[PDB]
Amino acid sequence: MNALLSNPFKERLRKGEVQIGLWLSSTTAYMAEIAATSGYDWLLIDGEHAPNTIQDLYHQLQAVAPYASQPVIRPVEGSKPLIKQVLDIGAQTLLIPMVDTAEQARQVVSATRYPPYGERGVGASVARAARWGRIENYMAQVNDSLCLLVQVESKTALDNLDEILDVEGIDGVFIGPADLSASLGYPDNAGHPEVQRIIETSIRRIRAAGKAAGFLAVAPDMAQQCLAWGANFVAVGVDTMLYSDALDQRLAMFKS
Amino acid sequence: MNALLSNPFKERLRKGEVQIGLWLSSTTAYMAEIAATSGYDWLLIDGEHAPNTIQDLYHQLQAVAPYASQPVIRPVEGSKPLIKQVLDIGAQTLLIPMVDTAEQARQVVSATRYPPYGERGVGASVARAARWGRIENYMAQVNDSLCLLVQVESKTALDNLDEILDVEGIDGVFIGPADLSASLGYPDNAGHPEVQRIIETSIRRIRAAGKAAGFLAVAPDMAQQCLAWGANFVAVGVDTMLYSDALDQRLAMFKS
Amino acid sequence: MNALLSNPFKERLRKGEVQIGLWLSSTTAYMAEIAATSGYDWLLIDGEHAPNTIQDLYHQLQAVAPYASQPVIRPVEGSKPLIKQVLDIGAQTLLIPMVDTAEQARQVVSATRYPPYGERGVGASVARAARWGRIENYMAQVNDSLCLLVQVESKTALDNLDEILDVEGIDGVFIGPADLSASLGYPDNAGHPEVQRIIETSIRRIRAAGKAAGFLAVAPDMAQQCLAWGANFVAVGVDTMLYSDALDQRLAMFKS
Amino acid sequence: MNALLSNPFKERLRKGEVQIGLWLSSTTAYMAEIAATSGYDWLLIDGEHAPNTIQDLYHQLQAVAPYASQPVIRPVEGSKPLIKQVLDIGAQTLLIPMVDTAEQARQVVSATRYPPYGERGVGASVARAARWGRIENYMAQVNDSLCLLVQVESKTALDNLDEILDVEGIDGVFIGPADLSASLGYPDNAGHPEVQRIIETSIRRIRAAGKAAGFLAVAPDMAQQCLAWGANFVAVGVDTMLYSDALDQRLAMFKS
Amino acid sequence: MNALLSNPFKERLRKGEVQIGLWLSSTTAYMAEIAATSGYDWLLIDGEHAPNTIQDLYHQLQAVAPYASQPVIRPVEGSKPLIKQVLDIGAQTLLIPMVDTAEQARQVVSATRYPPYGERGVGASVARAARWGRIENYMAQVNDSLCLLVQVESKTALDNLDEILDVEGIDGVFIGPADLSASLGYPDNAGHPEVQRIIETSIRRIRAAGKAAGFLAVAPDMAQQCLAWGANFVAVGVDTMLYSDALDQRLAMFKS
Amino acid sequence: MNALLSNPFKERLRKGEVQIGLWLSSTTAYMAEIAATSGYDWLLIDGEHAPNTIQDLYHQLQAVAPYASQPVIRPVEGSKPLIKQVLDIGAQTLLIPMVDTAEQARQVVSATRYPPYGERGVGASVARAARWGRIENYMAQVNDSLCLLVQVESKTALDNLDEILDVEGIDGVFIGPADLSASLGYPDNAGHPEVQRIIETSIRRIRAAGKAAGFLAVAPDMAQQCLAWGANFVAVGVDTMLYSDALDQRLAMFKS
Repeated sequence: MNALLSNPFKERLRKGEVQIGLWLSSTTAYMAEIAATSGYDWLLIDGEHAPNTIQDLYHQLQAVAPYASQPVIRPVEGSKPLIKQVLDIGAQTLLIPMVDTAEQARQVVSATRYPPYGERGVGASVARAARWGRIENYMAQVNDSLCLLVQVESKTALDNLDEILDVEGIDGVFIGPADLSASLGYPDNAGHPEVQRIIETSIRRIRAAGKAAGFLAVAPDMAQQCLAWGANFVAVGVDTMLYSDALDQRLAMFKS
Repeated sequence: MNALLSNPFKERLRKGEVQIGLWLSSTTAYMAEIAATSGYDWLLIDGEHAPNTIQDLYHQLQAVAPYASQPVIRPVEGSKPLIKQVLDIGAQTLLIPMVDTAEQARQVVSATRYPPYGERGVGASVARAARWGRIENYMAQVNDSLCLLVQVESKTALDNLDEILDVEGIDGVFIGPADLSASLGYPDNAGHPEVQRIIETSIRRIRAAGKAAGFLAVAPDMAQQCLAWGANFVAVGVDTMLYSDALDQRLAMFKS
Repeated sequence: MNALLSNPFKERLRKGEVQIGLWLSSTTAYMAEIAATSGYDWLLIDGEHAPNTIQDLYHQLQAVAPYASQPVIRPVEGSKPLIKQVLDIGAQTLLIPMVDTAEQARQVVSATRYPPYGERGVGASVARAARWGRIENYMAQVNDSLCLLVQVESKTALDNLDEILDVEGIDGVFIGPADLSASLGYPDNAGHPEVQRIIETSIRRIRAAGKAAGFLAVAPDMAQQCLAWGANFVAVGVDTMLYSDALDQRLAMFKS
Repeated sequence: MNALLSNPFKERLRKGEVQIGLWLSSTTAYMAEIAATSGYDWLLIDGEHAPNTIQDLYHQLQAVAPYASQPVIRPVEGSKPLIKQVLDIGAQTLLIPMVDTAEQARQVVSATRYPPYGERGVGASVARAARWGRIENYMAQVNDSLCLLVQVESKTALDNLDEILDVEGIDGVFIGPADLSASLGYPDNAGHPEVQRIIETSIRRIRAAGKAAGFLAVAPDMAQQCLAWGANFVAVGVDTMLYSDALDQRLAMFKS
Repeated sequence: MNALLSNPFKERLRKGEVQIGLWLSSTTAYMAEIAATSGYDWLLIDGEHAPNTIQDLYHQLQAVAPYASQPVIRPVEGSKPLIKQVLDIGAQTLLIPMVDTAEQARQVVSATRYPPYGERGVGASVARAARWGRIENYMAQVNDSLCLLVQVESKTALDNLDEILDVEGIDGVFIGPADLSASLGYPDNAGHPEVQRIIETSIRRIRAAGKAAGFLAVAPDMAQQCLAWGANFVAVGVDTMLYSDALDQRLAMFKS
Repeated sequence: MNALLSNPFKERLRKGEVQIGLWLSSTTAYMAEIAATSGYDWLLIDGEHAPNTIQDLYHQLQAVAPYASQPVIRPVEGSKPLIKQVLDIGAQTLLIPMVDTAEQARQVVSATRYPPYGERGVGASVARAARWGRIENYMAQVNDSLCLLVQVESKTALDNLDEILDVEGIDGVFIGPADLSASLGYPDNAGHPEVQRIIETSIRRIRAAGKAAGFLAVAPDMAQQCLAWGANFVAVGVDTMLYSDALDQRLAMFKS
């Protein structure tokens, strides 16, 4: 098998290409494989808001692996041990929630790097990350292949946006509009004009730093708007929402 | 808890009511619960063409239990031991595949009834079927609350349709049009005009014999047609098909 | 399905009613369902001292859902991310261990409330908590249907009992007598007369502050005593203890 | 580790010792281990009337293995392939349901024996049965260590009792009173005097052949009676029944 | 994704190429993925002599999918329903045990082919076999990509070898030497020459009939000999045996 | 069953005996049981660098229980709640990663000891640790049977080694050479002599302080050297590495 690491999502991101994504919220490897057959550019395996254990995350990575869609993992928290677990199973692209300060962003980067650069403990050689040693010189290869995306979800995070963007090792900053809306005092109302203005300016600021700007837009009109504003890793739906809507729409043909 | 068995699907069937259903093809309890929130009249848990073990079937029954949509279980085949397993976990409505002769139909009914009338093995009192003894006088109550549906899939089954319809203990006869079309020498994609009258005639004969007539129509136009013919337990979609199509439709808004 | 949240356990607690409970310590959905057929008022799904993952907790909630007994979830600890996980799967009543100070109690309440009032991460609409969007206006409904119970386990917690009882958003305070006895320097087997007044006084103080008082009393004599003192969410057994004792009792009839 | 097979249940049976047993009906390895700590002589892992897959059976064998209680496995049916599966995982004592004729009993024995004596296919060398080769000369050792118990549950089976008892390789015959009662036309009424007379005579006949006589008696009075009549592998309860009764009895102290 | 089905194992088989394989006997997807990184030409997922459920088979297919090594599935037996299950999950190459007659071989082929020519149940369109509909015209493409291998492992089967080789749809014939030796009267009391002659002549006959010849040789010398004789799908070890031997050899460096 | 807790690993450790171990990195109970048949003195179930949930750890303990090899559990990190979980399931010997200071070491010890002397949460009586109450006086017996091993693996930790060795409750100190080499400034650009000197002096210091010294050496020559230096809990391979190497070596006999 190939002895080299590669991260296509990261390569595309670095070129500024637009990558269209889908949230995977069922925890199941069965649905992850089905979703992978659609050919989204990326699939966010949501370990934060769906009840995934580390084994469920593993199984969803195995399920999607032969397909073109690239997986991104979100752990329940960006702590050292939880980042350890997902890196060791070979997740190459992480979305880390609740990054509010540059110091927190530096600590997240440190958790992903072996000495001398970070504090990551060895073990990926006997794990999926190095394919049990088939990836040769993993320590030498690993940093360039890891893609780190952080969520800015608070008033505090936005205050520190430029400092966070200056943190070496951060590749992209993601805004989830419903989290930010709640933090700003507009819970469940991300369409509010005040929230929309903050989103628009923030995207331009992120791109100006030479970093990628990410978003989750469950409404297609909002997705198109964020793309126009310069977002380039954009999730355009949540799979369980698309499922329920599709089930409802089919049923409605026979009850109405 | 309630000490009585009930079977709302069976009660509605007996009244000749139309019941609209959805195939559950993922094996997962997670998706079964989500599907149950839609309010289909019935959900077909497909143990024949999806890789369900008996524990997956058990978990899907647990997931859907508090919701209004009624579960129907299809085992991998209608053998005595496989019917035993699904009856003991408390599946009260069965869809039995590949019933080709009246003798097979009689054997299926026998597999659902306790001795001395049938051949069902005794043991419900220590299983979910009798809720571990909370259902009082289970053996006296059970036949009235069990609903048995059989599939006609082949030329042979069509030849024997009248004789099958004369078998006591069968509540409904289901036609999967793709099954019958293949038997008649026509593949899956694009339904086939040549076999439509055979299908319509068969549906009308089932109803004329006083049994419920079932169908799976993944195309809404065909579902409306089979309903007009008199089919009254009609599955109008497969959840994994609705899922994939919805994912494709959402992605197409962002691609070319 | 019903678009409203409800929390019968919380409603009964608010009315001062006595609710009799059972600890579920096996991790298994199979046994949780069997236990639910007994008609305890509540079932404590023990995520702290039994080896439950978040998926085991999910499956136990699915198993008990159609029955009358109400589930209470205890996470491994009351951290922000672990509380997030159990809230998103739709656990509406939490028992939080090791609450030693009023500051800790405030942080626990904050972990259960959305910004800007709290720190709960947003995402219920794509999770079981809001039934994948079927619960309309979840964020408006949620606080009234969430019930928060905290454990006093230590000397420090006792010292801080009055201050904890003044924390808004706590509905009840639970005492595990074995926890407190150990903190006070007394082991598990045979309860200890020396600490009984401390326990009784504490129970009475909780009720006098207008909060519900909880207890686990595995000995029926002690359960009756704590009820007389005013405890009103009282667990009267641990299911694995009742199981082992019943197995032993049956075997003893045949041995010597 | 030890290179020799041993079957303590079989050794005790051959000496005519009375072995007291418990049915395990939850499918769970968690409860199987708890049950094993009681010290029943045997534990019947019920693959027939509880929804066990072959992996659940495996896990329950692993759970009980360090304890003194000896496991007995009942498969869903005594077919060649299902007997293959449970022998390969190292089940040394089988309870085979629905054995109605001597020919069926011979076929069951054949399914358990390698050539020249039976038709069992090789593979146990790379399976748990031979502990992955740590049991040396497995083929030479295996027959003496395998204990086969067959259920007589029909009028037909009782008719053929002496012929079944003459089948080489059958070590014991088990009567389940509720199955036999139903077959005789006394469903749910095994206490009926006619059923009791047949049970008593059958036990004596089994013992007269130098074979062990087995029974499941959920009522202690009936268990003591069958022991008096000469039954020597006697299951005295079902674990889920003892669980539910224990839960009910504890609750009743607080509702009455 | 690609709308054509391909079976690289079958393509190589048709080109007469030698394919070196490994048996996978642990049931685990974790180990299957590790094994796939070694670069065997094929991996036999043993559903007959290891305790695999259909879900374990599904997970092992998902695990190995992105790697070059091609999976071959052996079901518990070659029955209609069990073949149905494994074909629907997308196992394109099957090894069927215990094929003793040409009539049995024709029935196995029939179980793999759609009506009207066979008896395979319709439904792979909403399953992994057709990748949930991404494989267009699945019924038209399928026979060309399905590879059917049968085990001739008894004295009866060898007697019927020419008849079996002439069955349309049989792509290869496998000889498992331990079973054959046992059936020929040499269970493992070594009388080898008769068995070696039979293996050699059988392999040469299979090849002379233009079909692939298969073998499992855990001793490298025997594997080399069968290769020299013309076998072209040869499994050269069992993974759990290689694992135990490697663990033993490492420990021996430190012990006695 | 026996009412006394015993920890053979700790007994041998206290008697200064050399114990040869193997890392278990697959998460699977299937492979754990196979490994246990080899007769290593200890098996390290790696919950830190393999994706084990607490249930996977539980199942691996159940799998290895009847064998002589003693399990050692490494949790994801040595936090209070994570140590609580693994102690309650009956892991009597822990390996704790990333212990860098004496204060950290005292906190780890505290997490393992009951109030009033430590902070371990009460509840092991209804858990596997006390075998559901079969172990009498568990709180009195427990400290003598718990074995605590800590990893000193950073430049900080080695600086604090004498302080850590003096912490009451620490039974052994483990050195993982790859992590230490990285932290000392030699990630795997070979500068070895400094590292070899540090390993040797550290092992000798640990032993001179009357504590056990541990190491993981995947190269047999290095294992032999650490043994010669006085290490007395030495792991001599990682099972998934031995597996991959054995698979590669077998394939190489047939390929290039």
